Amino acid sequence: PVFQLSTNVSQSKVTPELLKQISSLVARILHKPESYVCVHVVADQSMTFAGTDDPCAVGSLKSIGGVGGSQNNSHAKALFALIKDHLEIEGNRMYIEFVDIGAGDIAYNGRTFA
Amino acid sequence: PVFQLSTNVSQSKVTPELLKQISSLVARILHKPESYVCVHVVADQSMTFAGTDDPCAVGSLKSIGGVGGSQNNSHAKALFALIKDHLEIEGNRMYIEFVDIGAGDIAYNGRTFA
Amino acid sequence: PVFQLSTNVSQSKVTPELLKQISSLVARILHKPESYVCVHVVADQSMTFAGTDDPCAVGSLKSIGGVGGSQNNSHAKALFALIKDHLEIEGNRMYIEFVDIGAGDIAYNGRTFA
Repeated sequence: PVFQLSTNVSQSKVTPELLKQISSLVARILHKPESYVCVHVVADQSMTFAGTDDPCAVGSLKSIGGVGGSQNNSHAKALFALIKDHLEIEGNRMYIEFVDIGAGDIAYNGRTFA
Repeated sequence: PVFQLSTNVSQSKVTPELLKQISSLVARILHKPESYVCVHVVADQSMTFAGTDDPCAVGSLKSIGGVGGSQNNSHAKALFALIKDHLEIEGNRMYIEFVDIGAGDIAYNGRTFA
Repeated sequence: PVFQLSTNVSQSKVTPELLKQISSLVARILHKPESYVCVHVVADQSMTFAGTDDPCAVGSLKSIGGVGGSQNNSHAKALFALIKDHLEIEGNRMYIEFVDIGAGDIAYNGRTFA
């Protein structure tokens, strides 16, 4: 399970503790061990949303399962909640994409999972 | 609708006006309100194309619909045209990926669209 | 064929020769001309794996075909091998995603391939 986020806010707000809290939350919402969670947050990007350069973000959560349907709604609410409290990005200027990956299409330690 | 572009050219060329013109163009070619368009351009990356570090770019346009078939051809011509005039990237060293997203697989303001 | 890699290791290790060796290897493992290969490596990112900020990486290989099934296993072994020798990332802290792209969904030089 991989969570990636791009934002135009300052790298000052992207603390190593934020990455930890994201990691923990992703493990919880996907019901997978945190030992497999990878988090990547990218700051101070050149980004617009709705034509303006005000604070915004685009992210994605990629997983083998756990990313289909109304579960994505509940999971979104939590991720949006965490990202705003820490990065102060309004919900109406952020997207998070949910991407289901096949076991044969992701390699860990040199081999696919299936 | 999200447009993302990575390039090895200097951040000097990535002006806030470029991002605006991209935003406008993406809204037009997808026939969606610009209020939902997010643009992300990343510059001065470590990239090769055809084995060389000359100017190049890889991008993607992700959307709920509007990204299938020969429409992608017309849309490509316009995006390639804009990116070259501003970033001076030859067409034969750029890729743009078109990615259809399901409504249940992208969250905005804390909830999916379906 | 596009190979992208994000890592928290220093940009010092991402030499222009590394990008060349990656390019060469991607051409070989996908059996496609290196003239179409694009490589993008991003360094010194804010990333955690398993909750820690030790060296880690996430990448993806996107291609029209050549990315399905047990072939992904053999290809992974080679990519993991190259990335570690040069970037010193342990296999158990790296993911590589394999993504099949439709010919109508990627544009080169202003037009899709189909």
